[PDB]
Amino acid sequence: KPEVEHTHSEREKRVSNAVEFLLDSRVRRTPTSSKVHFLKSKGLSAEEICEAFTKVGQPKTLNEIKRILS
Repeated sequence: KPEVEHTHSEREKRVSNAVEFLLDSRVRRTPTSSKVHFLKSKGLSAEEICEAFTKVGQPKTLNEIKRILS
């Protein structure tokens, strides 16, 4: 196949893992930093984490995510 993009199914599934994890009641009670650090360690990118957060009803900018990861 002509590789025009990256495997979006892989990205989509990573975001899926994040959205499910972020929407966890107990995780809703943990700090944002803990959420972000864990998702990153799950193989997600900052952009993907930013999206997953917005998916769970937490609109974070990419700047926040990179900041929290640094």
